Amino acid sequence: GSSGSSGPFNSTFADQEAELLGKPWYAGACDRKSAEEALHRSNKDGSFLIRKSSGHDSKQPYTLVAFFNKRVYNIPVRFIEATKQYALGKKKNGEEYFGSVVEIVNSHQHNPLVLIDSQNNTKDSTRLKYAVKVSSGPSSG
Repeated sequence: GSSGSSGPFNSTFADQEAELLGKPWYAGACDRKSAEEALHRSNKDGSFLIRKSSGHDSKQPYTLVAFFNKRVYNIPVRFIEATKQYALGKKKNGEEYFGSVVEIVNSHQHNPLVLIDSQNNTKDSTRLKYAVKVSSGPSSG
């Protein structure tokens, strides 16, 4: 947007990717559907996986997907450039401000992440315990 612009001129997020590639939870640029599948197949309330947002995204760099008892919750991981921090879901009257995406997982690992499904009002949090990363494979087709 204001800072971002055509060309690699501004490649802030990229740097973060370096510390994301390889992670057993980093779904990468894998199809959204696949992300859910890999989760539904797990069947272990607590699994998670970060899936890179659409191409040329700023406000929404990545998105966290915490799998629950036969359920899938994909919360948007907005990035407050103002302070270069990260947050979960839309803005709130005192949302949590992290330094990076990895932190959201590290801190969560121990701290519970309330899953307030706007649609299904069900207060049920869970501390990241499992890491299910989706993968298509080398064979394209």
